[PDB]
Amino acid sequence: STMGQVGRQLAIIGDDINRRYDSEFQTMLQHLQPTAENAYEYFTKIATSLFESGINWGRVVALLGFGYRLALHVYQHG
Amino acid sequence: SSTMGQVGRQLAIIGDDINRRYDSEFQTMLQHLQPTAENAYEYFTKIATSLFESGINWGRVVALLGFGYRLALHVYQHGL
Ligand SMILES: CCCCCCCCCCCCO[C@@H]1O[C@H](CO)[C@@H](O[C@H]2O[C@H](CO)[C@@H](O)[C@H](O)[C@H]2O)[C@H](O)[C@H]1O
Repeated sequence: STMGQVGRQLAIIGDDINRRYDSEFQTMLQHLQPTAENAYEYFTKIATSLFESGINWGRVVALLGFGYRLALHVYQHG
Repeated sequence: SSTMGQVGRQLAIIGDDINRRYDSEFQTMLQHLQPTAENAYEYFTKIATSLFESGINWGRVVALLGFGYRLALHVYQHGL
């Protein structure tokens, strides 16, 4: 069925995205040193800088992915 | 200058790369599915089920999110 085939290709695309960019997200978080106190400020300034050069679905979902990593990073620390 | 600005521009490159790498695949996948207004939600739920049968990470979720956007826009524009 095309549904299962599409799901399986999305899985490989997802894992490709994970592998390609997760270490880059790690490094960005290292440089940012976010805290619970500054996470919202940082996320909105990052988004502002991102969208200053345009918007497409790729940029939106990259921001959401990074924002989830940012929240989780702050959670697991402080 | 500011680290937040630099991170925003690095996400701009990443997002443009994700757009470049997979948008044609999403379009082909939508051509093969032939989704309509009435079956798109059930198509999306079965695809998501098929996707997460092999696990979950943030890359998989954002791929699904971006595909869902393309699916919705496709159905929308093609009924017009
Ligand atoms: C607005 C709509 C929502 C937008 C939110 C963005 C998408 C949300 C992502 C949900 C992902 C949850 O899925 C979860 O992914 C993370 C990160 O990949 C995986 O976690 C793994 O990678 C992280 C990355 O830092 C490591 O720290 C961790 O030790 C490891 O387990 C989990 O195994 C998986 O359970």
